[PDB]
Amino acid sequence: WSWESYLEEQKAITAPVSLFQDSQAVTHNKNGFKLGMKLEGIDPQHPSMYFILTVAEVCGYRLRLHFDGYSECHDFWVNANSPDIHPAGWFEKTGHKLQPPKGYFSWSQYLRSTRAQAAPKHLFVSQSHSPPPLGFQVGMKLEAVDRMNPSLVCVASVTDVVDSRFLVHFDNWDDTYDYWCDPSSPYIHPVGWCQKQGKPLTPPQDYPDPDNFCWEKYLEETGASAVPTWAFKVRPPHSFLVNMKLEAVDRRNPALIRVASVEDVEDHRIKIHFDGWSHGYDFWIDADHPDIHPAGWCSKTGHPLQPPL
Repeated sequence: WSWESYLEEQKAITAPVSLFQDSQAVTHNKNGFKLGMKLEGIDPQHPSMYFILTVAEVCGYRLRLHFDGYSECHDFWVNANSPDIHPAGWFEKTGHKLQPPKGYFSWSQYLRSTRAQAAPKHLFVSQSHSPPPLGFQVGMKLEAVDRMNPSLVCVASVTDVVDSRFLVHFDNWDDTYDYWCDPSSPYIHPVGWCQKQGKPLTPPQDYPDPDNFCWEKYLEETGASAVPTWAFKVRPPHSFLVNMKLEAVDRRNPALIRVASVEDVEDHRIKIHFDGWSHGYDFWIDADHPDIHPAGWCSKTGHPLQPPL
């Protein structure tokens, strides 16, 4: 099987590499991560939590990470150029909390009990050594769209700042709805944007008297400031067109990567259809999501590609 034969027998074309983010299109970097190496990283199920993780499998420009002390079912795949992992000893130099390995923390003491080797700092694109997001200070409040319930634009707080990205938290909720983004993010808005727009604003979960919610009183009673309206930047809609073909990680199994087509489009989203497969599997994904790549990515990085059904 080949792209050239398949694009030839199907009369289609691939999304131009220029439609992609550099992080998604980059194929010439070596995955320097080795088996058994220990790093720190965010639980994807809770983007505000930091765990001790161990490389359990490498495949091309991707690695499978294990949750030290917990089950192997919680394992997940990231790219080598992932910004959601950090070098051992990072959580402490930067003021983040680590969740110890089940049953437990000191790294030097851990790397001696485990006889492991920590992944060399130089592998990591993110060590909070870079310029922060402008206008987004921790504790500042904003209005954010719940990506899990898009119609819900809720009262949110900036809870984390790593390098170029901040973490949007939904007040009074846990962090399952929390998400990492940058100023340009299409899903974030400045205080008073909902009222300015006519849309309702979802008060914090169980905010006493959801009927008298007041950004002025709330900001004042929480001791918080609002991210300045000048901080929010515009993200140009992608140039992805329908029928274009790419490679996209399979959701029902993160380990695989498939031949896929742009089913439908928005300004900032993309419908991925897996070729030869049913359409009931099609999914909306963010055009900037790290799990979509140009045709030739899998081949150029040494990751197996799933041909159409």
